[PDB]
Amino acid sequence: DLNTLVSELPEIYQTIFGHPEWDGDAARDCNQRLDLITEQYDNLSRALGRPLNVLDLGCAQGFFSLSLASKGATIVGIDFQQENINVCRALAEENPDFAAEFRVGRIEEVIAALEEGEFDLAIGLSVFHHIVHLHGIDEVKRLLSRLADVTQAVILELAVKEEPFYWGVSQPDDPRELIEQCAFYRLIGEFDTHLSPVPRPMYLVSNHRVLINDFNQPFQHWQNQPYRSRRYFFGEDYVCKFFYYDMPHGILTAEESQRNKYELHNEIKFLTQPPAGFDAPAVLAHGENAQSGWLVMEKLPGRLLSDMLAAGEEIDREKILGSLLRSLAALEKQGFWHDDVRPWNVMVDARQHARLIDFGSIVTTPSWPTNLVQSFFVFVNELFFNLPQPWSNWLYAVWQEPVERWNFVLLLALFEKKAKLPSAEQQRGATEQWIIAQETVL
Amino acid sequence: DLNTLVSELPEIYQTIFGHPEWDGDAARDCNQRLDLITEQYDNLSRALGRPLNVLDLGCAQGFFSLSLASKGATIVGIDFQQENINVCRALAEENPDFAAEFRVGRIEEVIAALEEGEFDLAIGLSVFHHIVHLHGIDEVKRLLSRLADVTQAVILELAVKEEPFYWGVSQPDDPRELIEQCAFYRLIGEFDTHLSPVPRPMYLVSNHRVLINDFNQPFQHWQNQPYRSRRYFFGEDYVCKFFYYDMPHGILTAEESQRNKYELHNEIKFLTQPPAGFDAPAVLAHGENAQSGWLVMEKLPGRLLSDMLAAGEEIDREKILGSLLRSLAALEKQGFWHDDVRPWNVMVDARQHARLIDFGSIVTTPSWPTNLVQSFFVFVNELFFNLPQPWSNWLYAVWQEPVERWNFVLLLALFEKKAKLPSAEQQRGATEQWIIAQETVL
Amino acid sequence: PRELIEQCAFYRLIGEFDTHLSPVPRPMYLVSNHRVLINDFNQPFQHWQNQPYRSRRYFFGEDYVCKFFYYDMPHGILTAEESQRNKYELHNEIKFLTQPPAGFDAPAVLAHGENAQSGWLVMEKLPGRLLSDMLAAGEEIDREKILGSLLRSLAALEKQGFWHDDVRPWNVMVDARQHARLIDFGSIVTTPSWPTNLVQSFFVFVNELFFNLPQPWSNWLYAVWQEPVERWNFVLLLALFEKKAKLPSAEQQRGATEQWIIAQETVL
Ligand SMILES: C[S@@+](CC[C@H](N)C(=O)[O-])C[C@H]1O[C@@H](n2cnc3c(N)ncnc32)[C@H](O)[C@@H]1O
Ligand SMILES: C[S@@+](CC[C@H](N)C(=O)[O-])C[C@H]1O[C@@H](n2cnc3c(N)ncnc32)[C@H](O)[C@@H]1O
Ligand SMILES: [Cl-]
Ligand SMILES: [Cl-]
Repeated sequence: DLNTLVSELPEIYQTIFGHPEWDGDAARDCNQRLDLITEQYDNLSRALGRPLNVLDLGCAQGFFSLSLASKGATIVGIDFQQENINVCRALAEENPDFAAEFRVGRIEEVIAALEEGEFDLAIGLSVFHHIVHLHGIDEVKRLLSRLADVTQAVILELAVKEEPFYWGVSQPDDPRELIEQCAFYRLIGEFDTHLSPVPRPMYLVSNHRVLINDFNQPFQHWQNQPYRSRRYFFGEDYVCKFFYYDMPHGILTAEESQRNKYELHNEIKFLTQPPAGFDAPAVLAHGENAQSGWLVMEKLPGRLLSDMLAAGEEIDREKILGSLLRSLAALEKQGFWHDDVRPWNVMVDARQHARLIDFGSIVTTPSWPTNLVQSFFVFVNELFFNLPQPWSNWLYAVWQEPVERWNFVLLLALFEKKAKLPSAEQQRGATEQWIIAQETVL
Repeated sequence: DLNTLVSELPEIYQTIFGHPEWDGDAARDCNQRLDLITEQYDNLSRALGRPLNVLDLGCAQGFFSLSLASKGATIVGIDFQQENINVCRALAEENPDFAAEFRVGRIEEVIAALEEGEFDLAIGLSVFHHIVHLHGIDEVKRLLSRLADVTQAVILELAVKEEPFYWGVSQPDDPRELIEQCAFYRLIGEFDTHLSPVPRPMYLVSNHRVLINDFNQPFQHWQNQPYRSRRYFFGEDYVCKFFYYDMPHGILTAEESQRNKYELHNEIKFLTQPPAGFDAPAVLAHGENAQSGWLVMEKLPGRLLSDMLAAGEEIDREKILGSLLRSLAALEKQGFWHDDVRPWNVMVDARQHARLIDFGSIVTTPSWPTNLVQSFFVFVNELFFNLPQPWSNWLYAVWQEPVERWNFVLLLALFEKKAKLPSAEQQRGATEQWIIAQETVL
Repeated sequence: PRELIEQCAFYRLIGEFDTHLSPVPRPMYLVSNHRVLINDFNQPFQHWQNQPYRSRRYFFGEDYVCKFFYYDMPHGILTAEESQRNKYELHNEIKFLTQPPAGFDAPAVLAHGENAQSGWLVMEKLPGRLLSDMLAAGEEIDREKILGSLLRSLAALEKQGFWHDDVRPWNVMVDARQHARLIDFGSIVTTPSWPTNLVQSFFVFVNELFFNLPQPWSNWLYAVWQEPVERWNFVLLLALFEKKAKLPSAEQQRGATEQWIIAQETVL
C-alpha cells in the first residue's frame, strides 16, 4: 500500500503526486519549481517538435518526473534510496499510461553511463551539493559537463555556501563555478527551500543550444574571450552575443557590469533603429534582465581584423581603411560616431572590405570629434614610426588643418586624395609622427 | 520572580505552564505532543486503575510534568540545567496541590539509579540525541532498555539523522535502532520541531505490557524469530501477534511489507469470520495502520511442531497427520485451503492432536488444489526416501488417481484406509517416491 | 590499459609498438563514442548496449546492428573456455548467416571479421522487442502467436538439419504483430539420442513463458510425453501444437509426472 511506502520514507521531501493528503507533510511543495520547469519543458519540446525524454537525477518521490510524464514526457528517475524509488514506482502504477521508469542508483554512475541523444532534458535539483560534499568540486564540474554534453538542456537547482549549515563550508564560493565550464547558462529563478531564508538559484544550462525564451536554436560553436563576462554563440545564420552583468567572485566591478549593461543596451538601440546610409547587421532577437542581456544578430562573413593581424594573414590596408572610413563618414553625416575603432571591433570579408561589428561604443553627441580622429591615427599606425608615403602624407595633411575642421568626412576626403598630397618628409613636420608613435605605444 | 527566572533561561524551549505571555516566545508550543501524551497517560492509568507516577527526563521548563500533575499524576522532572529547574520549581509553587518534584541531574545517572516500580511512565522527548552525540548509540540503547525495564511504559520523541544539522551525522541510520531491543514498540505520532521541515517520530515502548489503544495488558514473555518483522507477546490467556509493515534499513522490500500486510489482514478476516466445521482460535482484538498491524488471539495449548522436531521430542505422526488432515478436509468442504502447511505453522497439544495456527496463507479460490496436495507430501516426508509402509502405500494410491481428483477430502479418505491399500514396494512405482524426495530437498 | 577506455562505447586494439625503452610494447587503441570503426564498415551509431537483456557489445545504427564480441578481455573476466565460446558462437553465427538454410528467413549480413582479440558481425536491424524484456517489463504478449511462429521456424530448421541449442527469451525477438524469431545463432548446430534434450528444454522455455500451464498447453505437453522418445523432434512438437485444442485433457489422466519434472526443470 502507498500509505506504508510513504511512511517508510526517511523524509517526505516532495509532494506525493496525486496524493494531497501528504502535502502538509512535504518539506517542499514543488509547485513553484514545477511551474518553471514545465515552461522550459514546453519551450524545448516546441523547438524539437516532439515530446521529450527526460532524466530526473535524485528524483526523490517522483514529483517532477510524474508531473512531466503527465504532460507526455518519457521519463527516467534515479535515486540512491530504495524507499524513494518504491514510492515512485507505486505512484507510476497508479498512472499506467505515464511513460515513467525509476531505478535505484548513484548519479555518478548513471552520468558515466549516459549516451548522447538518449535524453533531451536532464534535471538535477538540490542533489549535486551532496556529490560536492563527498567527491569535491572538480569531479562535479566534470559530471555536469558530461551531463550537458549528452543532453540538449540541463536544469539545475544548486545549494549555496550562504546556507547556514555545516555542509555549506564545502560548497564552492559561487554555484556558477560548477557550471561555467558549460557553454550556455542562464539563471531562470530562485527558490525558498524552507530550511532557511537563503534561496537556491535555478540555472538552465546547455552545451548544444541557445535557450532563450524567444530564441531556441542549436549552435555549432561558441567563444568566450573575444579575439570572460561575454560569450558568443555561432549557429547556421546567427551569432548570439551574451553579456553577463552579474558575474561571480571579484570578476566585474560595479562600473564594469554597468558598462556591459550600457554597451549591450546601446548596441540593441542602434541596431534596432539603424541610421540610413549605414548597413548594420540585422537583429533577430534580444532581451535583458538583472543578470545578463543577449542579442541575436545575422552572422556576417569574414574574419576579425585582429585575428588576421595576429595570424599574420595577408591584408589590403587600402581597402580596409577605405571601406571603414567610408562607413565612419556616413555615420558621422547621420550624427553617429564610434568611440572605440580597434582591430577587434572590425571584420574583414573575402574581398578585403571592412565593417564594424561592435556597436556598444556608438555615440550620438559630443571640441569634437577631434579625439576620435586622433585615435583613428593610432588604429592606422597599429594596422601597420610605421607609415609609408602616402599614408604619412595623409596624416600630415590632417595635422595642418585647424582642429575645428577635424572630422571623419575630412579624414575620408583626404584619404581618397592621399596620392596627390604633398610629401611629409619634405617638410619640417615632424611631430605628428612622434605624437602618434608615443600614442601608439600609449 | 518568575519574570526573572524565565529571562535567565538560556532558551524558552517550552510553553511556560500557566503563563501564556511567553507562548509567542516558546520554541515549541507543546500542545500537540501533550494531546497525545495525555491520551496515553489516560489509557495506562485506566489499565492500572490509578493515577501514575511519571518520570520526565530532560524536563526543560516543566510543561509536560506540570500538565500531567494537573491531571493528578505524581511527577518527577529531571534536567541538567539549573535555570530550567529553577523555573519548574517556581511554577510548581504556583500550583501547590500538584505532586511535582524537580531535580538538577544527568539522565545517565538518574536512569542508573531508578528502581523498578518507582515510576509507571517515563517520557523522554527530544533529549536522547544529546546523549547519543556525547556517549554513542550502544550506551543509549542500554539506558533505554533499563528505562523500559523499570517502568510500565516509555514515550520517546527521537531526533533523526535527516534533520539538517551537524549533529545529525552522529545519529543512527534509523531512530528505531535505539529501541528495537525493547520488547514492544509502536509509532504513535510525528511532530514539527520548528527547526526544520523534518519531523520527529514519537514512540510508545514497553518491556512489560502490550500497549494498544484497545488492548492494554501485561505480557510475561515475547518472541521475535518464530520457531524480525513479526513479534509475539504471550500473556495469561492471550497471544498478541504484532507485524511490522514499516521496518528500518533494508529489512523489508516493498513486496515483503505488502505480504506482511496481506497475511495479517487475511488472518484477521478469516478469524473474525471463520468457516463452520472448523475450530479457529478466538479473536480478542485487532487493528492495522501504516506502520504495522496486530492481532490478539486466545492462547492455545501445545507446542509448535517444528520445535518438537528440532528438539527431537516424541511425536505421534499418525495422530498429528490424522488431526491435521481432518481439519484440512473440513476447510476444503467450506471452500477454504491453506497455502503453506509447514511444521512452523502447526501446533501439537498434549494428546498429540494438531492444528494450524497461522492463517495468513488461507485462500478461497483457485487445476487445483493439486499443487497444495503435492506440498502436503513434502510436509509428510519432512515429518519423517523416508516413508515406511503404510504411509508409502497411501502416497502411491494418491499418485494413481487422475489429477482432477486430487484434493484434501481424498487425501483424508485414503489416509484413513491406508492399512488396507496395496503395497507400493510390490509395484513398479517408483517415481512418486523420487519426485517428492527431490521436492523435499527442493 | 583498457580500464582507461572501457567506459567508451567502441574500442579495438589496432596495433602494438616497440618503445625502445624496454621489451614491453604499448598497445594502440581506436576508440569512439559515435561510430563503429571497422576497416570494412565505418558508420555512426545512435545507441549501444553492453549487457544483453560484459564481453559482448551491440551497436545500433539506422538500419544495422553490430555485434562486437571480445575474445580477449582484461582482468579475470573470461576464462580460456569462455573466450573460446565467444569465439565459437560468433564464428558459428557468421557461418550460418552467410550461408543460411532455405526455408528460413535469417537476418542479412552486412559485414564481419574476426581477429585475435575480438570478432564482429554487422547485420540488418530487425523490428520488435526482445522477449525477455517484454516479460520483465510485464508487456502484453500473445503466447499462442509467439510459440506458433517460433515452432514453425524451428521445425523448418530441423527439416534442413539444423537445430538451436539455446532457445531462451533473451534469444527471441517479437515484432508488433506478435510473431517471434530467433536472433542469436551462436547456438545453432548441425548434427547430434537426439534432438530429445532440446525438446525437453523447449518445455521449460514454454513454462517460463508462462506448474503454470493451462489447458490446452498442458494437453500438448502430455501428448508429447506419451510419445516414444525416438519420435521427439520439432516437427512433432509443431504438429501437436497446431492440434492442441483437439488433444485429450491431461488432468483427466494419471499423468502426472511430466508436469512435475518440468516444474523441477524450470526451477533447475
Ligand atoms: C535533497 S533531495 C532532492 C530531491 C529532488 N531532486 C527535489 O529537489 O525535489 C536529494 C535526493 O537525491 C538522492 N541522491 C543523493 N545522492 C544521490 C546519488 N549519488 N545518486 C542517486 N541519488 C542520489 C537522494 O536520495 C534524495 O532523494
Ligand atoms: C531539546 S530539550 C527537550 C526538552 C523537553 N524534554 C521537550 O522536548 O519539550 C533537552 C532538555 O534536556 C536537558 N538535558 C540534556 N541532557 C541531559 C542530561 N544528560 N541529563 C538531564 N537533562 C538533560 C536539557 O537541559 C534540556 O532541557
Ligand atoms: Cl545542489
Ligand atoms: Cl531525541
